[PDB]
Amino acid sequence: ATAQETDRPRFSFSIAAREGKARTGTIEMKRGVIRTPAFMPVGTAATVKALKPETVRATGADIILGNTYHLMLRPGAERIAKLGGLHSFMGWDRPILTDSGGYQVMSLSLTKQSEEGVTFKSHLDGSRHMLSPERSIEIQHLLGSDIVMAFDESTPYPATPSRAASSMERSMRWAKRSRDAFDSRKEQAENAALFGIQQGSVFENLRQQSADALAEIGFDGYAVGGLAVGEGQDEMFRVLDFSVPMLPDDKPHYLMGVGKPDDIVGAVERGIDMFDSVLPTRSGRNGQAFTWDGPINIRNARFSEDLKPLDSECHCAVCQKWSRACIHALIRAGEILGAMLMTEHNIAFYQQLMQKIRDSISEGRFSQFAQDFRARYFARNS
Amino acid sequence: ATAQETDRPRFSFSIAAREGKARTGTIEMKRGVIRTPAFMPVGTAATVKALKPETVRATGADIILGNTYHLMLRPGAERIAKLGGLHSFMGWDRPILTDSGGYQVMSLSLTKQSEEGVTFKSHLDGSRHMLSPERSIEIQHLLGSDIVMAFDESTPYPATPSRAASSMERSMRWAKRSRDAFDSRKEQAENAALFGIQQGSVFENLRQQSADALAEIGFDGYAVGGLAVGEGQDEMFRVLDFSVPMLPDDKPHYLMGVGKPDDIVGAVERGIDMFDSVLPTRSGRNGQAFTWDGPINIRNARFSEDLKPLDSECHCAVCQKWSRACIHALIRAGEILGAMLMTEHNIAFYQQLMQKIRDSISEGRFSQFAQDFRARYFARNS
Ligand SMILES: [Zn+2]
Ligand SMILES: [Zn+2]
Repeated sequence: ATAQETDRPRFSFSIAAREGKARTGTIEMKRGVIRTPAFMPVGTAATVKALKPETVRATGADIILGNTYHLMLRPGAERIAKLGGLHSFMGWDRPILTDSGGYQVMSLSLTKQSEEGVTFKSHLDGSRHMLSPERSIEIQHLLGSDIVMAFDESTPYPATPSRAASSMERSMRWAKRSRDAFDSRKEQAENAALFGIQQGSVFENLRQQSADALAEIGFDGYAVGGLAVGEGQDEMFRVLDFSVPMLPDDKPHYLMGVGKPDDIVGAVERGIDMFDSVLPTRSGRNGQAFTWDGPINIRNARFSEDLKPLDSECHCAVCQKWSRACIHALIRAGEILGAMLMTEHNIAFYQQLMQKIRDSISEGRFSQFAQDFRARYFARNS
Repeated sequence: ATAQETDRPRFSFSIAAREGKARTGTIEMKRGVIRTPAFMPVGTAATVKALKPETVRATGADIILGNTYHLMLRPGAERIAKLGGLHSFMGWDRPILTDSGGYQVMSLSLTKQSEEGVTFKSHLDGSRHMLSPERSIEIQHLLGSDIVMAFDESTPYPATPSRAASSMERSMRWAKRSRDAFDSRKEQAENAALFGIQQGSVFENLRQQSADALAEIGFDGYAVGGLAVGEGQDEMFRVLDFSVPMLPDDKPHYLMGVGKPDDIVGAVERGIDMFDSVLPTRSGRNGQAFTWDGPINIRNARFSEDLKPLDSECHCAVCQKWSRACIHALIRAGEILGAMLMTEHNIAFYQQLMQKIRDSISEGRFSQFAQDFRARYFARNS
């Protein structure tokens, strides 16, 4: 029997190779295989400005992220389910990870907050919505996503040691509630996976408390929450240094909302397996391209006659055809094609970064790759 | 009082300067002034592939052409009138010339033909339509066009001396009928103009017979028909040599469906004041650009790194920004913007040709311009 004819497991994480704290391997799921370390582009509605799903796939993405908060405001979770689920809605038939909605409640919406959950006003039309461990898992079930995030409590940066601890403890009680809600639905529990989220801010003892609590409940994967919220890379790396080793070794480790290319490399050096970020898309819409020599602003006059591709080594479809000069022309003209090409290149560049990370770990030369990568990225000889 | 506040005449042709048989001047109409010699781009439906009317105007066009045959098949003349007329339909508030429909009947449609008129089947849906001097003028009235073409009979190329003569005589009887139908409608006769069409193929005596007949009826302008239908430039110029002097000197002379840039220059040398052609649009959609060094095929590999504009001297909006290299990229990608840019440039190049013709006649150096133009256009040092 071929691989195509073979039964696919619900969730199987295998580690193929290690170098220090870094790992490379695969997550097998029913909708496909995810190569790790993995970068997940953030999915959106299919507007004139969004890439086609076949384009996103061709950049190398194995899985994309859906924002539960935005999908529950428009067109709503029940509507997405009636349309066949999020995979049908987005035209993406591979795995999808959904966040819980809890972060955007804090950052974008808030009527009531308690141990029960939260009620909040749409930032769009003032309507009231409710989220809780139970409602968040139910909505992610309606979306049909493959990896479900537990609902937790975010504490804004920077947080009092007092605020850090009470928020982490509530998040751990909410993590058990998320577990039980997920397990209550046979359709979800047999076909999807559930990740828990470690909290504790910068405090090693709180982080250990959270890790032990999550490990006692048991999850398919573990995210490190509370980072990439304003703390700077130095602090972020310091927290990762002691937080990641606390999580179960044989499950994936997910750093949510990270990030810049150098953030990703250093986080993999510290044991992270999964990443998401809007940065390649946001940068692409704003005329900024990622390259191995650092970011470039394509509107700069120096690019108007530059016949080289955006990046000298990138093998994305954009760089195999389009010059800096012509992408500069399109962006300066306000032509949507310009932003589309930048965005495709940026997402593909992120995937090629992940592939170089995976390859170098497999070959036992990742520590040297990370050194070579930083020297060149920060030299900015673009 | 300013020019903007002053009464505009129905149709006033003034000749400002002459060099040999060539003339430059103006046609004043109620919807604006037409600089002559004039090139009229052919207008179409507002599809994703059509230029915006403000873009067509900005290329220098003072008047555009509407194809009566196509407009009467879709959406139909009565529909265009209900929508406010052709100017409202097309978003073009300056003068419009409509042809009679008779040429496309021959070339595209034919159920019945007699001295009465013709009945024919749509090449689209088989429906039956009728045209005659009277019906053609009525339809052009429904369209609201500013310059109306008499309905004549085309004889396909090459035509027997027998066919040439009977067709010209019928066309002259149909020219009187067109005159009387036009004059029957106060709204049309007070606000629009009517052109007659000389026929006679290559036979000088037939052409003189036609000219005398048209001059006896009396028209606001006179077209030279029966050319640009396969005869080649040598023959075309030979016929123009004796045909144009037969027409009234103090009225505009219109060569329908011409043509290539060198055709236009030589026809102005022979006394033609007005031109139309689909060539700038057809070429633009097919990846061909007109330049002072001859046409170029932008898909050619030699243009992939050429940072020069399409033409070295053209001051159209495309050439003030876009390189050959980037228009090559767009065309090779099948991006509609590529064809749009080529088409805008081609129409603007035609207008800049007409402006150089007008300027050189005014300065008494048109004969030298025509010599300089041919030497460079045919050398093809692009
Ligand atoms: Zn690229
Ligand atoms: Zn141009």
